[PDB]
Amino acid sequence: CRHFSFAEIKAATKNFDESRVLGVGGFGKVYRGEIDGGTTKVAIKRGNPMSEQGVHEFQTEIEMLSKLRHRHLVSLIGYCEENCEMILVYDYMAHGTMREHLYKTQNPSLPWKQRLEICIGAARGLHYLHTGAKHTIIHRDVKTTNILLDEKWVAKVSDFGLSKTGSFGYLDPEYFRRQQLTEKSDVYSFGVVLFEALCARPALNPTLAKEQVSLAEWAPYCYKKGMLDQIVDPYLKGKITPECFKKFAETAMKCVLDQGIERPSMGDVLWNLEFALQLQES
Amino acid sequence: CRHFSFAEIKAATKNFDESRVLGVGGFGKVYRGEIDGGTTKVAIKRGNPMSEQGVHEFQTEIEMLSKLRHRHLVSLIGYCEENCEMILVYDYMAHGTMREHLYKTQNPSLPWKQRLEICIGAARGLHYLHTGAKHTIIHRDVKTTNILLDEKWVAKVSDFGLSKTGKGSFGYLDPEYFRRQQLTEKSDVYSFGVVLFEALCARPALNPTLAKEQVSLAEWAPYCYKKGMLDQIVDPYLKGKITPECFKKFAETAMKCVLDQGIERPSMGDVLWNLEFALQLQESAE
Ligand SMILES: CC(=O)c1cnc2ccc(-c3cc(Cl)c(O)c(Cl)c3)nc2c1N[C@H]1CC[C@@H](CN(C)C)CC1
Ligand SMILES: CC(=O)c1cnc2ccc(-c3cc(Cl)c(O)c(Cl)c3)nc2c1N[C@H]1CC[C@@H](CN(C)C)CC1
Repeated sequence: CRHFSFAEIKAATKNFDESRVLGVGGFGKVYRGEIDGGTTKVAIKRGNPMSEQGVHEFQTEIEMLSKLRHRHLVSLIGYCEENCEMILVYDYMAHGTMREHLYKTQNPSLPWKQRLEICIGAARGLHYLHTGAKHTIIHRDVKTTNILLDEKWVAKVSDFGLSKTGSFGYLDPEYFRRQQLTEKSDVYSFGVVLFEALCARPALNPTLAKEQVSLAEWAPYCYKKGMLDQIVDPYLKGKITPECFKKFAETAMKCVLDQGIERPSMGDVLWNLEFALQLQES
Repeated sequence: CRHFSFAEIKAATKNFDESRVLGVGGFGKVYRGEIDGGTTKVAIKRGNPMSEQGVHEFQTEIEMLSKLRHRHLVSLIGYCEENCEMILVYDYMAHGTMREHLYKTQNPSLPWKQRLEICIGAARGLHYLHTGAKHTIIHRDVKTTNILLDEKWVAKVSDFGLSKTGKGSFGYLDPEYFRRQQLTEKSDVYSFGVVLFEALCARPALNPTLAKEQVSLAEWAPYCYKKGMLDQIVDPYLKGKITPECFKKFAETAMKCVLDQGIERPSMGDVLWNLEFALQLQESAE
C-alpha cells in the first residue's frame, strides 16, 4: 500500500483548492486530484485525526483495502498520515454515486439494463467480500452512496470504515433483536439498494405516511398487494419484461426478510440478478 | 510482490535438502520450507532458468499473481531471480493435489460432501479469474493437478504459467481450440467440466488404453448419462451416497460444461451456483 507525503497530496489537489472539492466524507472533504505526472486521476479524502472514530475508520479502510483486489471494489491507491493528517487516495469514479443517478438529481434517468448491470456489479463486489477473503468480510454500510460508478459506468463498492471480519433505512432490524454479526445484514441492505434502483426513491423518507416511510417495508407490502408496479420509477414503467420484473422483485423481497437465516446468500442474489437480466432479453 | 535473496531460500529449505523435496519434474523441484523466523510454512519451486518457456511461465505467474487476491487461489508469497536462479515461494498446501486424493494413490477416498466443497472452492477461484480481475483472465490449464488442497482441505487453483488476459492436459483441452476458434473463458469452463466428472468417477480424464469410446472422460461420461448408466461408472466409494436430486444437478452441470461449442457452455458463475445448489440438494434430503 503506497505511502504519499503531505506535499504530494497538496500538489495533487492544487493545495486543497475549493474548486477541486467533490463533497464531504465522514470526517473531512473529498477532492479531485492527479498523481504521477498528471497521468492518474484520483479522489482524495482528507479526514480528522482528532476523532477517535475517524482514526478507527481510517485504519480499518487501510487494513481492509490493502489486502483486497476486485474489479467491483474501489481501489485504495494509498494513504498519507504525515503532518497529523489522515488522507486516503482512491481511483477516480467519474460518475459519482449510484444514488445521484437515481433521484434528487438533474442527472438523466438510467436505462433499465444499465441499472441491472450496476446492481450486478455491486453484487459481485459484495459476493467477493463474503467468499473471497481469508475470512468473511461484512461491509456493514451498504447503500446507494457507497456504490460508485467509474467512467465506463462500472459499479464499485466503497467506504470500508465500518467493516468487520450504520445508515437509517438500511439497518438490519434483526440486528437490534438478535445482536448477531452476519453477512446477511449486508444482504438486507443490498435488498434496499435493489428497491431503490427500481423505485427511484430514498430508503427512508420520514415525511411520508407511516406505511411508506421505510422502503424496505413499503416495497414488499406493495408487491404482495399486487401494486409494486405502481411505485416503480415512472421512467421504468413499461420497460421491464414481466419475467424480469418478477425475478428482480422476488430477489429483493427475499433480501429484506425479517430473519437473516431466511435471506439468500449474495452468490444466490448475484445469480438471480444475472438471470433477471437474461429474462429481460428473452 | 516480495523479493527473496538466495540466502533466504537456501536457509528456508536447509540448502535444498532432499528430505524437503515435495515433488520433482520438468517444472523443476518443489521443496517444503519455512520463512519469517519459522512462522510461515511455504512451498518453494526452483525452476530451470535455461528453458525459454520456463522463463516465460515464471514471468507470467509473477505478472498475474502479484495483482490478484482470492481465498481460492494459491498465494504467491514472493520470488527470487538472483544468482541466475528462478524461484517462486507459495503458501504451503498441506494436502497436495486434488488428483492424488481421487485415484492412483494410497490416500483414502474423499467423502462426497468434501468433493463437492472442493469443486465449489475451485469454481469460486475460476469465477474470480473470469469476473474479478481488471480484465478476464483465462487460466488455460485447469485440471486436477492444478487444484491444491490446504491443511483445512480448502481448494485453491494453482499454476498460472499458461494463463492469458482476454498432470496430463490432453484430456482437458477444449476441442474448439483445435478448430482455431478465438480462445475464451469458456475453455476454462470445459476443462472444469472434466474435473467435475473426475471428481465423480475417480478415473483419469484421458486413459489411452481403454476401449475407444471410453478413452476421453469428457465424451464417455455424457454418453453414459444419456444412456441412463452414469451411475455405473461413478467412483465405487460414492455408490448409494449421492441423493437423486444432487446427482442429477451435478451431472447436468458437468454435461453442460463439456458441450462442443463454447457459446453453449455456462459461465463459471452459473456452474458455481449450480454446484452450491447441488450441495443443498444433498444436504436437504440427506
Ligand atoms: C464526485 C466524484 O466524482 C467522485 C469520484 N471518485 C471518487 C472516488 C472515491 C470517493 C470516495 C468518497 C468517500 Cl466520502 C469515501 O468515504 C470513499 Cl471510501 C470514497 N469519492 C469519489 C467521488 N465523490 C464522492 C463525493 C461525495 C461522497 C458521499 N456524499 C456524502 C454523497 C461520495 C462520492
Ligand atoms: C506435496 C505438497 O505438500 C505441496 C504443498 N504445497 C504446495 C504449494 C504449492 C505447490 C506448487 C507446485 C508447483 Cl510444481 C507449482 O507449479 C505451483 Cl504453481 C505450486 N505445490 C505444493 C505441494 N506439492 C507440489 C509438488 C508436486 C507438483 C507436481 N504436480 C503433481 C504436477 C505439484 C504439487
